[PDB]
Amino acid sequence: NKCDVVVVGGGISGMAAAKLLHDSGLNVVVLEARDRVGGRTYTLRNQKVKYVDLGGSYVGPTQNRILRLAKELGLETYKVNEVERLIHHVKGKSYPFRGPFPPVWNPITYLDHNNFWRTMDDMGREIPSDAPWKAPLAEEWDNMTMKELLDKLCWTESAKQLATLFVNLCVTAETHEVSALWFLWYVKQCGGTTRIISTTNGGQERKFVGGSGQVSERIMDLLGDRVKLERPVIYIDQTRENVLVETLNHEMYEAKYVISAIPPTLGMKIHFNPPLPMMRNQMITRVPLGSVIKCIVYYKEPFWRKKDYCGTMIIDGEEAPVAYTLDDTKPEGNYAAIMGFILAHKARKLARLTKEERLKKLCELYAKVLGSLEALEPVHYEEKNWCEEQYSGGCYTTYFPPGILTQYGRVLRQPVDRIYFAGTETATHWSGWMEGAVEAGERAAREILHAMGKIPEDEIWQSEPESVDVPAQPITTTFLERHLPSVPGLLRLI
Amino acid sequence: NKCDVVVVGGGISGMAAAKLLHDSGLNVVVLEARDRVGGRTYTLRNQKVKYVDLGGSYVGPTQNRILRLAKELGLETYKVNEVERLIHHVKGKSYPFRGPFPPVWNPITYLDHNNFWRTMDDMGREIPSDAPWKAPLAEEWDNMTMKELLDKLCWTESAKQLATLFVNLCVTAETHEVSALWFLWYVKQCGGTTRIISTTNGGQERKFVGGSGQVSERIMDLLGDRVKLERPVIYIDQTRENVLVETLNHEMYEAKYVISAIPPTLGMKIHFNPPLPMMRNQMITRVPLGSVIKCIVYYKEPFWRKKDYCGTMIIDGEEAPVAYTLDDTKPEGNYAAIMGFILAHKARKLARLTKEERLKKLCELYAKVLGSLEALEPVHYEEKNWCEEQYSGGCYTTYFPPGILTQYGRVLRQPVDRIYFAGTETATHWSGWMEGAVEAGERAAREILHAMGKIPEDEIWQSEPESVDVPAQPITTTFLERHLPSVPGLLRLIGLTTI
Ligand SMILES: *[C]C1=C([C])[C]=C2C(=[C]1)N([C][C]([O])[C]([O])[C]([O])[C]OP([O])(=O)OP([O])(=O)O[C][C]1O[C](N3[C]=NC4=C3N=[C]N=C4[N])[C]([O])[C]1[O])C1=NC(=O)[N]C(=O)C1=N2C#C[C][N][C]1[C][C]C2=C1[C]=[C][C]=[C]2
Ligand SMILES: *[C]C1=C([C])[C]=C2C(=[C]1)N([C][C]([O])[C]([O])[C]([O])[C]OP([O])(=O)OP([O])(=O)O[C][C]1O[C](N3[C]=NC4=C3N=[C]N=C4[N])[C]([O])[C]1[O])C1=NC(=O)[N]C(=O)C1=N2C#C[C][N][C]1[C][C]C2=C1[C]=[C][C]=[C]2
Repeated sequence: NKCDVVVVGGGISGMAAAKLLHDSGLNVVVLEARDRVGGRTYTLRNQKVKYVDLGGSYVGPTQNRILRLAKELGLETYKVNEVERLIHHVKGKSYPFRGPFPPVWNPITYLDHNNFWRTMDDMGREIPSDAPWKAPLAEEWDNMTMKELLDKLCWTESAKQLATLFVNLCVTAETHEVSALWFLWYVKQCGGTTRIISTTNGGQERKFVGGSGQVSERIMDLLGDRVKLERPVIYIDQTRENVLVETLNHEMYEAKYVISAIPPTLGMKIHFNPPLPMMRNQMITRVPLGSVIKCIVYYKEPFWRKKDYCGTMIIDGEEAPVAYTLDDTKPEGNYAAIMGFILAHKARKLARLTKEERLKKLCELYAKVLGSLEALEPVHYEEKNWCEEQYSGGCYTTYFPPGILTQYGRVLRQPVDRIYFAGTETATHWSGWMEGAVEAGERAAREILHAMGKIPEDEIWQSEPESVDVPAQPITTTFLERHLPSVPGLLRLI
Repeated sequence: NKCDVVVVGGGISGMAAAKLLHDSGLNVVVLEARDRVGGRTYTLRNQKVKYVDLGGSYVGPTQNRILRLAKELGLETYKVNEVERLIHHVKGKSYPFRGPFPPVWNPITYLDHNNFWRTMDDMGREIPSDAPWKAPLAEEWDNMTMKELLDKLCWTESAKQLATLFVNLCVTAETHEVSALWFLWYVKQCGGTTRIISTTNGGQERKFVGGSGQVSERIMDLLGDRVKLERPVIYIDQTRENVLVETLNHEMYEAKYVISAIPPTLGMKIHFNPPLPMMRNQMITRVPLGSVIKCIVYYKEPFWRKKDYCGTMIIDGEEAPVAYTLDDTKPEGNYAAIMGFILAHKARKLARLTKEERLKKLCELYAKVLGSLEALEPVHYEEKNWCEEQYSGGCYTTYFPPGILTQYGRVLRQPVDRIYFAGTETATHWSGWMEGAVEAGERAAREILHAMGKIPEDEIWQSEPESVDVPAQPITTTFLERHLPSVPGLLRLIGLTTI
């Protein structure tokens, strides 16, 4: 019933917010729609897999908030396997390599690839993390799709295809679905192209021992009966002295403030009194989430390692259901597995099949790419299609179609009277990730602490000390990477 | 409590559906979120204006369903004033004209304009009204914005600027916001470029005497206590024998079937048990409505008529808050008024101002365009910003961003167990309009009648006889309009003769 703050949503962001407020001495209640916490993180446990992350899983250097929160909760990380060679599968053929980037051998193609990645980061440097709509060319870039940008930038089909895969993999959406400004912001605020795409020294470096779901679970343990499961919020009334929050199961909660810790568009599931301001009213209809199926195929042994393959596959082409895989074997070396993502339109297309049909397609693909008949003998399979989730809307995160970020972006975390906004979408560093969830939840919590006069304004946004366990190596470039001309640059020189 | 069909939403579509089912002998309930019926139609009444449509207003030839329904309810239409000259205001200067389209004199610009409109309709012919995703080049066209298409097609800035205004006016959205496939479908399913843009012989020909809100109001009168106002639906449960529909004000309704007659994205405001299928779950997060403020400035007299201007202004340029106006004077010749739309990004930008500030900007614009100091002397003002409406989401209708229509379009009116889908967005002829609302409401109703075994399958979709009161003249082209080359066409012709 009555409390200081109601947090709507028990994902990592809502839980991080609730924990901070609880630790500060406030009475908090978390209202969670599902029969579980964790939201876009979910760790399944059974005998066949021990545990498996079916949602958010990967963490790495520069994600210091999620690492600090998890450590405090008693969790540990381990390193995703990248000892052996990676594979780039191009036009029906596998090409093993080392380092974060699949090599290019044709000279013109090399220049084009080099320029593409470089230009992505160049453009990102002009985009403020906390205000992408303030980029000098914000409107120009927001009014183009990533498809249009790639069409302009890539003078080779090779570069265009790999860039397309990159977009699909990053934001689980098609290049023609997303704003160029938004996508460039997204990459920049994860620390740039190298940082986001890398396993070693990047966002995919590590996983939590026992699963990422433990973060939300362990905070629920700390908060006790303050977390209310199967309480979907349906109504928020701010017309009176205290805010009134009503749930589907006919309960009423009364609070001084509310944190909305749900995906922006899922604010549509709540009826507001008074109505939301115009800009937020329309914003929450303009911000869909991506489409992905996360699939994990289990094997007797990590057989790929014997062939000097680490399990990472970058797989070109329409026919391939999965464009990207990582080794998902346990740190102990058992429960051997390959994790793959079915991305964007392919998640839509292949959802029509049965679980068994998808397994067969994945195994046959992996057999081809790994050049191993062993891939045809799975021992177990788990998958999760996030497109079906009423209380997520998709995964990994919210994307912005052309024109939306500039027109509506400033609304995202603007308070509405006594409602403050958390959720990974509102983060300024690793938005879209578990790291962003923690940043946004803790910032939203501190906005309320400031509103209550408990902390000064300059304490709302707080820096995070670097993890001692997961140190970040700086991202470097070579002289030639910096100064080699683009394809049109070479042509102008000629 | 218990009934045959619950209709969610008391706009024209829900009301049309409810009426058909009621007339067929079924027990229906309409659950309406607002304290009024009509939804995206709203007729304000006060002593200063008598009545004024602040939402949907215009009807015209080929919109036979809304005309038939309104006539049955005892309503009449009158013709929007188009007696005197129209104005095209370009680069700070007004150019009076007659006909649906502003004349273009420059031979190159003329070829470009002619080719643009022609190509829009050409492409439209490849798009099935009931299945736009089945167009031969559906994916190619859906993966481009209208901005990209205009950039490719228009070899002159003049054509590009007018085409841009056209898109903004049609779908209250920016060219870069919307799919080319979807926009081409939208225009084609309203009968093409000429039909959609025209006053005489087009969608803007007429208004209802007394306002369009009377359609929903008079159906409510017919249904009596079956319409429940201030009942926002929050929950639909289909796990049991009968469907359970719950409202915000703590009421439960039980039905054999449900019609969802709300804008597609507003389905998000309902919690579903079991969850929606994957495609619909995601579809309803991908389909925003446009942004518009409808503004009506009142004057002592329709002074523009004295200068041989009918009141229609097509106003290009970023500085103009309103890009399009029509005379909104009553058929009696009193309550003189100009209606203007503030479109797309400008609805967002100018919402920051006060009502008085917007009135001043509109009057100053009109004074310039009409070359008339009288425009600076308004006697009254009404406006409605539809962007602020929780239970509309915007106006006029739902638009599809690039990639969505091909991936999710087939889901739009696909039943979900015992839920059927009405609403103008699901229409196949004049979707986006009051006409489409009627088509979709009656089709959804008949889907349920068929499900109950009351009518055969071939009676689900029903043709409509042409109105005797509002006959449609066919859309015609000239020989030159059909065969004149595009700009690149002319250049290729020059290339070959030079070679
Ligand atoms: C799904 C997913 C997947 C599959 C994957 C992934 C992901 C995901 N990610 C993301 C994450 O997960 C996120 O971000 C997070 O989690 C978020 O959080 P938040 O913010 O908190 O949110 P959520 O969770 O959603 O929560 C919410 C809540 O709420 C609730 N609700 C709703 N509604 C309502 C409610 N309540 C009450 N009432 C109402 N009304 C719900 O239920 C919930 O609970 C991620 N992340 C990270 O970090 N990591 C990872 O890994 C992930 N993932 C992914 C990744 C990928 N990667 C890849 C590989 C290679 C590459 C890439 C990328 C890029 C480059 C390269
Ligand atoms: C807004 C608007 C404006 C401003 C204008 C216009 C319009 C609009 N339009 C459109 C119409 O209005 C529409 O379409 C209709 O109305 C629709 O109907 P429906 O489908 O039925 O829907 P609604 O109304 O929305 O209804 C719904 C209902 O439901 C309810 N809800 C929600 N949610 C819920 C509920 N309930 C319970 N629960 C829940 N949850 C609500 O409340 C409602 O009631 C139009 N149309 C026509 O026809 N006409 C006209 O006029 C119009 N408008 C416009 C126009 C323009 N024009 C222009 C000029 C020149 C040109 C143009 C265009 C193109 C070319 C040229």
